[PDB]
Parts: sequence; structure tokens; C-alpha cells
Amino acid sequence: SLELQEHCSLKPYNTFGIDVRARLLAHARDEADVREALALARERGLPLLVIGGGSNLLLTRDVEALVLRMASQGRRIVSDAADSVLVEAEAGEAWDPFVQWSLERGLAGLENLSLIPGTVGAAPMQNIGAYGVELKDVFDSLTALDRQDGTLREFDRQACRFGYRDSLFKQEPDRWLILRVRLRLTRRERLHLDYGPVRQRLEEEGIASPTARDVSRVICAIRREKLPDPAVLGNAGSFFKNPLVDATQAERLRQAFPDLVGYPQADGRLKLAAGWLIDKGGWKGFRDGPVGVHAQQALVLVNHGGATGAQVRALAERIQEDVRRRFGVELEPEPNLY
Ligand SMILES: Cc1cc2nc3c(=O)[nH]c(=O)nc-3n(C[C@H](O)[C@H](O)[C@H](O)COP(=O)(O)OP(=O)(O)OC[C@H]3O[C@@H](n4cnc5c(N)ncnc54)[C@H](O)[C@@H]3O)c2cc1C
Ligand SMILES: NC(=O)c1ccc[n+]([C@@H]2O[C@H](COP(=O)([O-])OP(=O)(O)OC[C@H]3O[C@@H](n4cnc5c(N)ncnc54)[C@H](OP(=O)(O)O)[C@@H]3O)[C@@H](O)[C@H]2O)c1
Ligand SMILES: [K+]
Repeated sequence: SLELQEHCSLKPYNTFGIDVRARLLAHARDEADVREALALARERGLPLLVIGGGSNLLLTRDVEALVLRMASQGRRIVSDAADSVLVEAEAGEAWDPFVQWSLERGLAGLENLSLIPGTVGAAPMQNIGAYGVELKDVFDSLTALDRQDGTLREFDRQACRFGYRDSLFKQEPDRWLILRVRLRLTRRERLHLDYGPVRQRLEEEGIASPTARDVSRVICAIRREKLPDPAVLGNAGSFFKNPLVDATQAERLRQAFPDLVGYPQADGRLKLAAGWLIDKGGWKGFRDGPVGVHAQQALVLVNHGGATGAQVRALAERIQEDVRRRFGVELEPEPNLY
């Protein structure tokens, strides 16, 4: 209540840098804050919109809701037994510093997820992943507040129903509010060097026997080189999920498009590079007034300054239609659209 803010600009709180207003904005620092905000949204008859760092979020209009910013803090080692180490972070912790924190303690598991923006609390929503690692690979459990009952529930790995950019919380939106997250990491050496550029850079810098810290630094360097920093150019990273198609459609697509970029899955279905499909549409480097497509990262929609969220969405809708027509493939956006 001391930090509660009315008719307040959300621009500092979304990486896209869209300027719309929140009816109320609350900065929750603990569970007691979260319950006060829930209760107040009830008192006022308002929806509640939860945000972390607003790095996977597209705001398209004034938010007639209580916006609840998760600013809880807290990082600890729960349990440290026989090289297996279980760690806990409060939802409001910044993801990348939590990763550096883990690595500096000699824990391996998160290095591939270095430098991803946002918070710990949002990380399970889309099962964050990069460089062949996903949160689910190290996920032990979380504690979530049931917004139907006001009761707490613990979610173990299976219960979250993790998938590619997916979870129970994305499927049943607006129900669970994640308070904290427990991950199981290791003290023994682990390297997931699946993606060639990581492997390649490590060899160029002459590290034949790398540690999880070396990988993290390499990953940070590649990411810095190639991803637009939101500070320069507002964005929410990859705007679309990579679609999965069956071998039927995959065969038919390949005949029509031999240069097609795809990764066949253990199930045998094919994951297409969304970026390739979009590039083939000619969208790369496109710009219409304040919105555009980045010139090297075809998945990244950008704000050159002053974009409305509606303009961003109109652009994404044009790209989706172009890809449906060209390839018969549906692209799903990744950022949550309000
Ligand atoms: C430059 C850049 C690079 C990125 N790279 C990656 C990447 O490599 N991999 C990747 O997976 N993502 C990436 N992202 C996307 C984003 O950083 C992650 O998905 C991140 O987890 C979102 O966290 P956030 O706290 O900003 O969530 P927000 O954007 O604040 O919100 C995310 C969704 O979760 C909900 N939500 C947030 N917090 C909670 C909570 N505590 N409880 C319940 N619901 C909640 C929100 O309502 C919203 O629906 C990138 C984004 C940017 C800008
Ligand atoms: N979600 C986001 O907002 C966001 C933003 C920036 C970067 N990233 C992630 O960071 C990594 C680097 O991103 P990037 O855009 O530069 O893509 P990249 O590394 O240039 O790879 C391009 C595309 O090919 C896939 N790919 C590449 N090597 C692969 C392999 N060995 N096995 C399976 N698939 C492979 C990636 O899928 P995946 O994306 O399925 O890994 C991605 O769709 C990727 O994992 C990407 O997801 C995500
Ligand atoms: K994204």
C-alpha cells in the first residue's frame, strides 16, 4: 500500500517500452503484499495482471486492472547433498543475476540460460530455454498461490506440464501466481554444448576443457553480439514460437522448399526455424514507422521509438498471414499479449 501507484505509466516495466497506463500498479515484495493486491483488485472489481520484468509481454492498450509487479527477493541453497544441490529463488529475483549467483557457487545447470531477461517467477511460464537447455531440465518444484481459493499449492516437475515454450500456467492462465521456484543443480561438471556456435567459439578461444562458467561467458558474449538490447531498441526477444509440423507436412514443405531449416524431433516431427520462414517472406530489416523487424534476427519485432502495442500487433499479424499463405504454417506469438 505504501508503494501502490494509480494511473501510472507502464513504460519502465516492459522491455518493448510501450507506454500505456495501469489503473493501479502494485509492487509486491512478499506473499503478504500479493494477498493485499488480490484482495484490493477484488474490492475494486478489477482484473489482476501479473508482471515480472515485462520482457515477454506486449501491452496494447491502457490496462484496466491492478498490475502486480513481483518484486520479491530471496535466493538460498535449500539442500546440498552428494553433489546434488537444490536452490530456491523468490519470484521477483532477476534471472540473470540468479544464474551468476548459482555459477559463482560452483553449481552447474543454468549456464546455457545466461543473460535471458526477466524474473525467476516468470521462468516456468514459458519453460525458458536457450542453447538446447530448458528450465524443465533442472526443475524441481515451485510454490504457487491459487487465485481461486487463495491457497498455496506445490508443483513438482510433472505437474507443471512443461513443453516447448509451454507450461500448465500458460494453458490455464490467470489462475496461478508463482511465489518461488526450486531448481536442482549439480557440483559436478556438466556441459551441454549442443549448439555449434557455442562449441565453435569455445574452440576458437582455445578452451579444450571448459567449465560451466566458460560456457556462460561464451553464451553471454554471443547473446550480446547478436540480440538487440531493449535499451537501444525495445523488444521482447523472439516474437514467435518455432512451429512443429508432422513428417507429412515436412515432406511436402521440403519439396516446395529444399533450403528449409528444420530440426527433426525424437518424436520424428519437425521443428522449423521461424526465423527462416520470416526471412523468406522478406521481413528482415523491415520498418514501418515506429515498428519493425530486426535486420539480422528475423524473429525479433522492434520498437524504434514511440510504438503503440497495436502497431506491433498489426505488424505481427501481417507476418503471420504472410507465412500462412507462403508455407501453410501457423505462427504463434510467444509474448503474452494483453
Ligand atoms: C532480449 C531478450 C532475450 C530473450 N531471450 C529469451 C530466451 O533465450 N529464452 C526465453 O525463453 N525467453 C527469452 N526472452 C523472453 C523473456 O525474457 C522470458 O520469457 C522471461 O522469463 C520473461 O520474464 P518476465 O519476468 O519479464 O515475465 P513478464 O514479461 O513480466 O511476463 C511473462 C508472462 O508471465 C506472467 N507472469 C510473470 N510473472 C509471473 C509470476 N510470478 N506468476 C505468475 N505469472 C507471472 C505474466 O503475466 C506474463 O503473462 C527474452 C526476452 C528479451 C527481451
Ligand atoms: N525466446 C526468445 O525470446 C529468445 C531470444 C533470443 C534467443 N533465444 C534463444 O537463444 C538461442 C539462440 O537464438 P538465435 O535466435 O541466435 O538462434 P540460433 O542460435 O541462430 O538458432 C536458430 C534457430 O535454429 C534452432 N537451432 C539452432 N541450432 C540448433 C540445434 N543444434 N538443435 C536444435 N535446434 C537448433 C533454434 O531453436 P530454439 O530457439 O528452439 O533453440 C533456433 O530456432 C536459441 O536457443 C533461441 O531459442 C530465444
Ligand atoms: K520472447
